Amino acid sequence: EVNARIEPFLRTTPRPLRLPDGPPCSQRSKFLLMDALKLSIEDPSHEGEGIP
Amino acid sequence: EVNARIEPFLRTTPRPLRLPDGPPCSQRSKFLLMDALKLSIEDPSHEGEGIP
Repeated sequence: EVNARIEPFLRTTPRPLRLPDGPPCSQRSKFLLMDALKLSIEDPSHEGEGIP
Repeated sequence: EVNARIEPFLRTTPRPLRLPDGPPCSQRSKFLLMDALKLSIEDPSHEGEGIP
């Protein structure tokens, strides 16, 4: 009964992964991604590390 | 001898003004004019009264 019997892996044996049920998942990123919006200035003459 | 006799003004009577002699005159303007030089920045995004 102590053995390593080999179930053969056929094109039929693997099922799709079961994803959990529940309320829909929430955004948990630090900052916004696709929703993010930016106020932009063109700063030409001053190049290099400034003051944020 | 008390009269207002009229010396007539002819094309011949007026001489060129005599300009004084001496060492050459010096610049006495507050700031430089044609000799002046400027360090320039393009400041687009910030319009209106800033800090000099």
